[PDB]
Amino acid sequence: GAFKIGVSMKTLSAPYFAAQMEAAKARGKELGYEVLATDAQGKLQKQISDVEDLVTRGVKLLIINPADSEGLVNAVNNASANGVKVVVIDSTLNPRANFVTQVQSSNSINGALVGHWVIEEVGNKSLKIALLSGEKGNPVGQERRLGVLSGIIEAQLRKFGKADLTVVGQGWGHWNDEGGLKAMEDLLVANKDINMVLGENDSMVLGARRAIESAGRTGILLVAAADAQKEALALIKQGKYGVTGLNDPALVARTAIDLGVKVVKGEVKDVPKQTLTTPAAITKGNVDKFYNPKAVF
Ligand SMILES: OC[C@@H](O)[C@H](O)[C@H](O)[C@H](O)CO
Repeated sequence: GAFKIGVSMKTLSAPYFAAQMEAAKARGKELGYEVLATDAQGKLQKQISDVEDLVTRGVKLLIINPADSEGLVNAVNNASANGVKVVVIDSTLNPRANFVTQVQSSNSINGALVGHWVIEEVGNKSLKIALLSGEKGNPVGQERRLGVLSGIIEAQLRKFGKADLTVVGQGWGHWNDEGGLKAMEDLLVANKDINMVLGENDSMVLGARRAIESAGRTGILLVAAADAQKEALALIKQGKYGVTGLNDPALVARTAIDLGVKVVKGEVKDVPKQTLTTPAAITKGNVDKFYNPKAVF
C-alpha cells in the first residue's frame, strides 16, 4: 500500500546536503510515495524532535543523515521499535543502534585509493601536508583523513620499503567553501613549506584554492578524500586539482530510498547493516566519466 517516507537531514548548509535532500525527495516521489522532509539546521536537539514528529506523522520508512553518531541512537531505536524501517545515510550512526542499514560513501577505501594515487603521482617526494578537516568529532571525517594518510604510508612501504610524511598543520572548515578559505589562510601564514593540501571534502579545498591563489603560493598539490563535486572535477580536468574521492549525494539518497522501500514491502530481507557505494579515486585520467557541468552537485 501507500505509505509515507520521512527524510531527516542534519543540515542543508553545504552543497552536498542540499543536493542529497532534493534527490531523496525526488526518488520517493518517482517511486510513488509521499515524502515528509525536515532540516535540523545543524542542531542535534532539533533533529531528535524532527524524528519524533515524523514518526507520529506516520512515516513507515525514515531516511536520516544524523547530526551525531551517538546522540540520535535513542531516537532511532524508538522509531524502529514503533515499526519504522530506518536507513541511515552519509553520516555515521553508532552501529549498535537498531536500523536496517547505513548507506554511505566507501570512505576508508576511497582514502586508500586516493593516497595510493598521490604516491603514483609524486613518487618519493617529501610531502608537507596542510590538512583541512570538517568537524571536530566527526567519524567520517576521521576515516577520510586517516584513510588518505595511511594510504600514502602503505603505498610508500610497497614501493620504496620505507615511509615518511609530515602534516604541517590542521584547520577546521566545517565542510564549506568559506570555512576552507579561512582555515587555509591561517595555514599559509603559519607554514612556508606546504606542498600538498588534503581536504576531507572538495568544498573546503575549493575555498582553500582561493587563499592559495591570493597568496601567490605555487607548487601545492590539491587532494580531496570526497566528494567529486562538479567544480573540483572541472579543475581536475584542467590539471589544476589532483584527485578526489567519490561520494555522490544523489546516489546515496537513491540507494537508501530504493532499498528502504523494498524492505518496507517485504521484497528484500537480511540486508547487510552497512551498504557502501562504489569507491573511486577520480583524477585527470578518468574524470571525463564523472564530470557533468550541468549536474546538481
Ligand atoms: O560535502 C559533505 C560531505 O563530504 C559529507 O559526506 C560529510 O560532510 C559527512 O556528512 C560527514 O558526516
